[PDB]
Amino acid sequence: VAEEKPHVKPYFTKTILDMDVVEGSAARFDCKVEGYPDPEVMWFKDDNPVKESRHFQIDYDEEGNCSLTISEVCGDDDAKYTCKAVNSLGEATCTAELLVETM
Amino acid sequence: VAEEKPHVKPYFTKTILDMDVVEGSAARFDCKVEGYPDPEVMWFKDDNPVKESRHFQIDYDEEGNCSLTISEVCGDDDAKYTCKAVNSLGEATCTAELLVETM
Repeated sequence: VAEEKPHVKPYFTKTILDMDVVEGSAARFDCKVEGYPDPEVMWFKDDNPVKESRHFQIDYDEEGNCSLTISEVCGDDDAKYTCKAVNSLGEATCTAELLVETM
Repeated sequence: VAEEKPHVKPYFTKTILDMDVVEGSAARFDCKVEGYPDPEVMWFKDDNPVKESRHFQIDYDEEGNCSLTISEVCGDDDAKYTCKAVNSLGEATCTAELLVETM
């Protein structure tokens, strides 16, 4: 006797918000994704894919908690960020901006 | 560039609690399951499988919200209920009792 999750396209329960940050400091974008089969997630920086690095920390829970941490924000980090969640049935996206503050 | 959820055995963020109910009335058991690949869920009534019926309503979200609704509780419903969540890596179970109250 066995129940399986329902089929549903991806959706954000929480989306990434616009943030301002001081040069040198660190910034984190937070979202939370729902959907099944569990979506795949990709981050973009200005139309460009984001590859995980020392500057770009990305994590993605079993709970759907998805995140992007920028370690010491530079000028080059000023941009519009995107999270695309996709699965068999669809796509969901959210976008936000990073304004690298200069003192 | 694509991230997939982490591999993790099933686990209950919330478990079913013991409940008392008046004959005739309705009762609901609520749990919430985490894990990936998303677990399969089965309910039992006293060591016995529970097949969805008119008396036994079962629902299971994409969010892992899992539930058992008994429509008009009878004497035959007095028992110890169980939710077993299983996936490639393991099992999780929670148990509760239904005490069918007589006035």
